[PDB]
Amino acid sequence: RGSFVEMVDNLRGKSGQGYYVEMTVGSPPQTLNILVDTGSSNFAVGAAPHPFLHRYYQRQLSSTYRDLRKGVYVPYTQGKWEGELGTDLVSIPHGPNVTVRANIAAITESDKFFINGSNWEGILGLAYAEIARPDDSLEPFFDSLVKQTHVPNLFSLQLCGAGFPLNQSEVLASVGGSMIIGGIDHSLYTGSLWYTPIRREWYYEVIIVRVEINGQDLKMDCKEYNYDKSIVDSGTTNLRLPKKVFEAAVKSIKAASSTEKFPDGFWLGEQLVCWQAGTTPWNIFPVISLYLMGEVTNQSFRITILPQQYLRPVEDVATSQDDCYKFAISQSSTGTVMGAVIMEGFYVVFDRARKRIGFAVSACHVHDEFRTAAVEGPFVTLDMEDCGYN
Ligand SMILES: NC1=N[C@]23CC[C@H](NC(=O)c4cccc(Cl)c4)C[C@]2(COC3)CS1
Repeated sequence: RGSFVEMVDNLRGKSGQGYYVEMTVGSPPQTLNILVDTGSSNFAVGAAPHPFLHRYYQRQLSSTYRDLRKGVYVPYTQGKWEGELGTDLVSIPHGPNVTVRANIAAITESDKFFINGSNWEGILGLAYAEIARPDDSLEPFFDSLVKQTHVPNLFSLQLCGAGFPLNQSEVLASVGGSMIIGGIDHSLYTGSLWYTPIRREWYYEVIIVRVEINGQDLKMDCKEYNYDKSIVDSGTTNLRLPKKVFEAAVKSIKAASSTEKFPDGFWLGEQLVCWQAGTTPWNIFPVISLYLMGEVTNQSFRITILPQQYLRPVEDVATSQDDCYKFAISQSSTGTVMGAVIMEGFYVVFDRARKRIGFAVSACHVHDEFRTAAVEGPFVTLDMEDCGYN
């Protein structure tokens, strides 16, 4: 049974632009669409006009606005946002029937943060205080929610990729998945949930202990897979891999798919590839299995993803009925990132109460008649703590 009907189907969006949930801030409530981001820890919202914002938080119109008189500045490689800290009353309409007082970073300045046509106006950083800006004293939203209400200390995400391009109108009309706040809805997955420990509460950090490409062991020292960390991050599009792991994986994926040659720009994640309508040769691309540390000593399990996850549907550069995709695995210098395209294969349970992440096959994962995504175990795996980087 699915016991959280109120929250089922409360997300919209897609891997390329982000998945978002409706929220309200202030009194009277101001509605905003908010990116669900398990890879950061600030609740931050557009609070001033911007060419790509249809709306923003107007603090002067909220009677419950409190000014913390403190700035916050978040630079990343792509750009930056700067804002002003305060608190206000916050609700999630398609969420628990509660209102909480939470920290809000009112974004007043930004560079390449807001995206034309994303339909979101802010970000909900769902990770832990250690990585909150400006410092760990700024309580994240979910911590406030748990402290102030009886909502259990757990949330779960089903991100639903369509398997094909969605135009502006279609993405607004389409269900993009579910964020279940405070529980696990059994309608959103098939088979069993398998849990991996949260290694440390900052990012949602996990430990990968083995990688296979079509059953073939990538055969790297498992420390390489988690160098310098491995995280689950709904606010990143791609599966990102440490440089050396990326190089090994791409070599192996190229070898498995070698009946067709793709240009270097494709493997660099820059250039799309297209096939005649309906003829995408899924079967020539390999499955990718990531083995994760289990909860039991010396036990692991695996999650298996299809090319229908790691090839991201995109519309053609020019007018055609071709089916086109970008390669959604890319290189990282900050560790492995299990981004939205991986998360689309699975129902992911962020069990903060029990310091563990659950994976099950998603009821909305894209597949074909011959292969499905999988979550399978157990496997006997020795010395898994050695796979963690220090
Ligand atoms: N986890 C992350 N959080 C941040 C906030 C979210 C931001 N992501 C996006 O704009 C975005 C765009 C398209 C698709 C998707 Cl899925 C996400 C990237 C960063 C920037 O700052 C924190 C870094 S990485």
